[PDB]
Order: sequence, then structure tokens, then C-alpha cells
Amino acid sequence: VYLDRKLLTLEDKELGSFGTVKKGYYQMKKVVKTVAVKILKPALKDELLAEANVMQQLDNPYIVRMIGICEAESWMLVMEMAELGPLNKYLQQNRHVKDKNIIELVHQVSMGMKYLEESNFVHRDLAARNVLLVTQHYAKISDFGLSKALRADENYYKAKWPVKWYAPECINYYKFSSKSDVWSFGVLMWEAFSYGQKPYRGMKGSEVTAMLEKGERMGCPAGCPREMYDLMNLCWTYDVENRPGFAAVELRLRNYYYDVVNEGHH
Ligand SMILES: C[C@H]1CCCN1c1cccc(Nc2cc(-c3ccccc3)nn3ccnc23)n1
Repeated sequence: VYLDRKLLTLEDKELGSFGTVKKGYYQMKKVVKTVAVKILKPALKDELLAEANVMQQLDNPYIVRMIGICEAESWMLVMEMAELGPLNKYLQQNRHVKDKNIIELVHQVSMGMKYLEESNFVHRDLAARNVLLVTQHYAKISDFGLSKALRADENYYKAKWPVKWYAPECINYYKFSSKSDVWSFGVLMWEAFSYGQKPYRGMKGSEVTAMLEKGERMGCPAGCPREMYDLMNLCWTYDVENRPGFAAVELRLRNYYYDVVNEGHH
């Protein structure tokens, strides 16, 4: 888990700006591995350790792999690089990405979330900005800074918040479950099919709450298939008990994805 600083080489330029994100390379047994490095500016240190503790436990093709942590100039979290970056920024700059391709990527996120649910972790920050692209056809989930391992005896974690991605039970009762992540996943779907547009544009958190409480939901994105909008709305089931889990969500996406693939060949 504790990486050797002399095996780590950071690039001069910054990828983004907790602190900074930098591209680097970590010298392995034989090969060199391209990495993304989260570099911190007591609370921030503990947050990074807890984050690393979560990632260390996760083993799945659709989740970003942590290489390890390094303590030098600053505290550093070293991850397998996902070269194409955040999904929302990518779709913003690539507006001709095909509908089938969007379905493929969100289905991959649901597979990752299915695993996370089975592992009894709640993500708590599941948004398009936190999906990273390895390729145009390969997405992984990242940013486990708010993530929690659920207690053996409870199906929820009791708590700035990303309010526009949060389910009503999160807002009203501070309770976060895998079902709460399903709600965020609906918002993520909406973002993806809207090519990385922000959800609830021009609205305050309080107005979002008021809107949802009135039974209103965001409209169907341009060119988004009815079946995928139907799934979004199902993810936005107000009552947690009646909201689907990720096993059901992933199945719906898997089946629909296979249908569209058959349409393409035909
Ligand atoms: C840095 C972001 C934002 C602007 C563009 N930019 C780009 C661009 C290309 C690739 C990446 N990759 C990665 C970024 C972050 C990360 C970590 C912390 C915060 C944000 C992102 N984590 N990570 C783990 C694996 N791969 C990445 N980011």
C-alpha cells in the first residue's frame, strides 16, 4: 500500500486542480505503469487514508484501481490512469458519440455499482464527473472520498453535499444506501444521455427538493430512447423500499443493450 517515492515520477504540468491531480509513472517489476496522482494541499489526510482504505478493498473491471499511497512533499493517492478522463467533459467535447455507445458506458457503470452493492459499500458521490474513461468504450467508477463500508447489521449509512444527485431519504433523513446510489445513477444516466449537461440547470438545491416533492422529474434528453428514460424514472422512485436495486438496474440495461446491438447488425 505504501509506495516508494523514487519509483514515482510526476509530470511538471497539472491535469487538474483538496489540491492537485497530476499524471505520473510508477516503476513496476518490469514494466512502467501510467498513473493519475491525487496530491493534497489533519482532516484532509484522514479523508485520503479512508478513501485509500475503500479502494484497496475493491476488485472489479469497472472500478478504478488504486496502486497505493505515498507520503512525500504531500500525501499522494496513486491510481491506474484512465486516459480519456471524466465522462461528462468527454461527452461535452464529443457530441457525436452514438446512442448505443452511451448505453454501453452506463451499463458498465451499473455493472460496477452492482459489484459495489454486493460488496456492501455505498458510493455517495455517483455522478458523471466521477466516471472515468479508459477508452471510448470502457468506463470505470472513481472518487471514493464519500464512500462508506456498511455495518454488518444495517443497510444504510447515517450521516458540502452534491444535492442534485441525492435521493429524498438522503436529504430528509441523512440515510445513504445502495438504493440511494441507484437514485444518483438515474441522474448520471440523464447526464450521459444529455452529453454531460448539468442536471436541474439553473436551480438551487432547495428548488430541486421542491420540484421532486411535487412529483416532477427532469425531462427526456434529446435522442434518448424511451426505454432508457423509463429506467431513469424508475431510478427516481421516491420511496426507497419501492426503488430497484443495482441487480435489477444492471439487468434492464444489459438486456436493452443486447437488443440495440442486434438492431445495429440488422
Ligand atoms: C483531472 C481531470 C479533470 C480535468 C481533466 N482530468 C483528466 C484528464 C485525463 C485523465 C484524467 N484521469 C484521472 C483523473 C482523476 C481525478 C482525481 C481527482 C480529481 C479529479 C480527477 N483520477 N483518475 C484516476 C484514474 N484516472 C484519473 N483526468
